Amino acid sequence: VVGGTEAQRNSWPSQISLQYRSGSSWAHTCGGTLIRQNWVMTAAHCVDRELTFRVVVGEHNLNQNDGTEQYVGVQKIVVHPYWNTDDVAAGYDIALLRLAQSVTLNSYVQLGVLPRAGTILANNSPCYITGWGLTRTNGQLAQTLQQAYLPTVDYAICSSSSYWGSTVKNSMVCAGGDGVRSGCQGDSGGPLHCLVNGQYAVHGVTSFVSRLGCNVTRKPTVFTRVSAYISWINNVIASN
Ligand SMILES: *C(=O)[C@@H](C(C)C)[C@H]1[C@H](NS(C)(=O)=O)CCN1C(=O)/C=C/CN1CCCCC1
Repeated sequence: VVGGTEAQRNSWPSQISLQYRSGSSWAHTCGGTLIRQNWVMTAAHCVDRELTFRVVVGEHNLNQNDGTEQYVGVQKIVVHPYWNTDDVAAGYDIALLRLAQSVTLNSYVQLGVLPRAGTILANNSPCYITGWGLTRTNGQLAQTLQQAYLPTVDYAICSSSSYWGSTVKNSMVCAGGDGVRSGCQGDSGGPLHCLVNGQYAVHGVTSFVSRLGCNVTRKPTVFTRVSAYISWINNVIASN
């Protein structure tokens, strides 16, 4: 997250760190949202690789013991069937991960609430992106979880020529684009938390940014629109 602030450790308990095995260690690669004690929602682009993954819940600092973490392996991965790795702009950037064990819930570990199917936010709706992604374009990952306020940019504005044009589809949510704040590499797969009727819900799964950089004016961060996938998510959890 570029231009973020450190999140309080109990503000976003559904946020998880998705990591892969690298040598004798684990490397953070993406964010994700805990949706069931044994299921995590992330981006397809985070797991369409030949790696061994684990999820860390109750994670605040990737490099220090927080004393609240639960480390769990990923048992099964279900990527959206229309996903195409070399065509993120087509959409379908979503995947569900079934965990090897069910995690224990507490103030640092909670299920993320998803919007009702079809829900679209009004332009400039208040949301926060969270994650450990780069803190600057071509920079380095954050050690502590960061958050940045990114109000939404509706489909009509987002798909206009000075914004993203037709690269953005109606199955996506755009947010930010102020040139200072944004998601960045390593934030992909994580949540876009939006406040609606007093409660935060995860309306987006971080998917992509501009080729020019993370925080680019009029190139808001783009997310898979969760509300376009409620039936898909329900179908997967039920058949697995
Ligand atoms: C996730 O971290 C994203 C954004 C949110 C930073 C990032 C990831 N790239 S990487 C180097 O961490 O593997 C996954 C894809 N991604 C992108 O920004 C992809 C952008 C690609 N463009 C191609 C042109 C059409 C729009 C998307």
